[PDB]
Amino acid sequence: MCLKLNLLDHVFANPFMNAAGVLCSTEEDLRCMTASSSGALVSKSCTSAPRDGNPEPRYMAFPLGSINSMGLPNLGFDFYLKYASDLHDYSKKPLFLSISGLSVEENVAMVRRLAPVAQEKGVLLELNLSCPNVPGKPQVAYDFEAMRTYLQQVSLAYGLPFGVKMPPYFDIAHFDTAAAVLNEFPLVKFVTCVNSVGNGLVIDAESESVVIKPKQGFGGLGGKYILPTALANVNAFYRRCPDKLVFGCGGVYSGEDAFLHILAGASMVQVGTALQEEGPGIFTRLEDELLEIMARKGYRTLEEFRGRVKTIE
Amino acid sequence: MCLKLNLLDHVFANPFMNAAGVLCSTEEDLRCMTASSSGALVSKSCTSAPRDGNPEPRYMAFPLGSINSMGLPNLGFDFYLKYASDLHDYSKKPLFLSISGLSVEENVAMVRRLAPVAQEKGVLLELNLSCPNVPGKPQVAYDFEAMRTYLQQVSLAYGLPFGVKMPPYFDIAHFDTAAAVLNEFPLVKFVTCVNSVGNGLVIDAESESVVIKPKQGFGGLGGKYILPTALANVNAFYRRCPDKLVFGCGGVYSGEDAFLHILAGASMVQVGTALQEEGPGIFTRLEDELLEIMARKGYRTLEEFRGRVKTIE
Ligand SMILES: Cc1cc2nc3c(=O)[nH]c(=O)nc-3n(C[C@H](O)[C@H](O)[C@H](O)COP(=O)(O)O)c2cc1C
Ligand SMILES: Cc1cc2nc3c(=O)[nH]c(=O)nc-3n(C[C@H](O)[C@H](O)[C@H](O)COP(=O)(O)O)c2cc1C
Ligand SMILES: O=C(O)c1[nH]c(=O)[nH]c(=O)c1CCc1ccccc1C(F)(F)F
Ligand SMILES: O=C(O)c1[nH]c(=O)[nH]c(=O)c1CCc1ccccc1C(F)(F)F
Repeated sequence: MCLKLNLLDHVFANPFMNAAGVLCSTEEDLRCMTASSSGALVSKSCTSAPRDGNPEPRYMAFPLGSINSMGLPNLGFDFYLKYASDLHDYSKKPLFLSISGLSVEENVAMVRRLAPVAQEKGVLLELNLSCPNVPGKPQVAYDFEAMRTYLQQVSLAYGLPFGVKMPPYFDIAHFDTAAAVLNEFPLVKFVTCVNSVGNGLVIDAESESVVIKPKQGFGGLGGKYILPTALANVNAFYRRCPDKLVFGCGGVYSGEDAFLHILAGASMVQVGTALQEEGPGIFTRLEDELLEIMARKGYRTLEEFRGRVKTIE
Repeated sequence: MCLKLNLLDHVFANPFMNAAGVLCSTEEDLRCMTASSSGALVSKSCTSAPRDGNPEPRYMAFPLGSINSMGLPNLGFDFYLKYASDLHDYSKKPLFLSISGLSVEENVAMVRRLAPVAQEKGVLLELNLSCPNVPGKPQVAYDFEAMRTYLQQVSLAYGLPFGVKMPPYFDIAHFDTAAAVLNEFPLVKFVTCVNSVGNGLVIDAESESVVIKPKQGFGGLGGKYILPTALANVNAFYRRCPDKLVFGCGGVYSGEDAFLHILAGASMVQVGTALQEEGPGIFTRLEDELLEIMARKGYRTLEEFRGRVKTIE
């Protein structure tokens, strides 16, 4: 019994990888992720130009999860592109490169340059749709008309299979609408569910203060707080997008959590907050735990239970 | 040192009450909440006609919280109106009556008949804007033009101060819009943040099954899952609605959680999942734990720290 799988025409030793933004910003981080037992890795979402990001403290963690308003600190697209092109060892595992431009034009300019490296090396694009929008408007993935424009422009500019990172939704009509938009794009072959649960607020009772500095303490939530939300989105998309893959992300701390995501429909399982907290050693433990649950259940393959969550009557 | 508050022309011994839907369906429930040490009570959100609600299991609870898709089982408006006009003992504590009609007109007919009882007995209206829209559209409070319509018509029809129960939002543009809408209506004197976090999905690893029956296992989340989300919404609306009160609801299990809510801006503090799980004895413990925190910090009243959460710079 081993967890290897094949998707998007790549081979993966197991279904685990980091979540975009965790342990993937610098060359040192990417080498450390490559050296881990993860099945794959994804680089920090990038902009055309480097960014310092928001003032610190900008990330904090707690027993039940984490909050962040990092502000997209990153080395810039030229760095991640050079990483994909010249530095990454594709014999070790596949690489996803995440992009999140400030505008549709910025996104188009980066994907045009990425396309030739994706052909030459097999680096895979994850487009981060939790990106800023026009004035007055929510993030792009919560504005379905902007999301349709961005995906049209990117599909045309890029021309190759890619995936999208989605924020969580909380209403069934939204699931219906969001999946219908994504289903208009045959190049979108995977959907990752979910990004951080937006704009929560952690307050420390002793100091009577918020715990991160930007945005008056508001920031995205990850970890145990968000698992049932993450499983919902995974399963909603799995059901509505039968010709695409779904990657789960949200609240993975154990092989059991991972098991649940795969039952919900996940092909790959991303780890954010728990990886931030525990370090890359976590991938050996998650593999071991997930194999142990499978043995106890008599499952030999992931395919045997992926997406087979049971409903009641 | 005291928990007393005076608001909306009523006097409350302390800020605690049940969350709508918990321990408030039946005359027996309402008499039990009345008997409790809560500073107030609210009745189950009602429709004109009684409802059986969804098939069971439709609520489950776990260490970090709860999921429900109850389908608004309730005894009908005539019953809650009779409880408010003839049965409730107002010398014990104040009463909120929650309504959630399936259309603007069903809300209008109910508030027209509540008005004289509100004037004569002092019952306070909480309008639950998480009611379904036309199916296939999101819930009313996630459709800002529908929410506006409902509030115009209910304001005209009722003509007395009332409050609104809001779902959580996750995007600053949403906070901005939702508050602007509410700020159009001077009779909306209190905003309760938040209802359950919509359409999560709990999966049981052993059985490989969702844990509630309706909606293929999708339901609203409460409890520890949702505290930072609830704090964010309380503070967002506190900061955007300076002429309105904010009541806090979500994730309260302790006097410390109540303290955080209050710091965020909460006036009243509602207790759902933890009350469902622990029973009405929770109110004495909450009061004792909140008083202990206040004593240790030197606070004598709630207004000394309400809304005084600190930001960093
Ligand atoms: C410090 C930090 C930085 C992140 N940066 C990104 C990013 O650059 N792009 C992105 O798509 N998601 C980003 N995320 C979101 C995660 O990729 C993931 O969607 C989220 O944390 C929920 O997964 P978790 O519960 O395992 O944390 C970030 C998360 C954290 C905690
Ligand atoms: C079984 C159940 C029934 C509920 N019914 C109602 C309802 O009728 N009206 C309403 O406004 N909120 C309803 N809610 C939401 C709660 O009032 C509350 O907003 C939510 O559970 C979050 O608080 P908590 O974290 O303390 O549970 C219900 C919650 C539960 C768990
Ligand atoms: O860098 C982040 O703060 C971040 N944190 C998350 O939990 N998820 C994310 O997707 C991101 C980056 C979001 C983003 C994307 C594009 C431009 C700007 C930003 C922002 F960080 F500034 F918000
Ligand atoms: O009764 C519920 O299912 C319920 N659960 C919550 O956590 N919050 C709620 O507001 C509700 C009631 C929502 C509602 C409102 C009006 C008509 C119908 C309903 C619905 F339950 F059928 F969705």
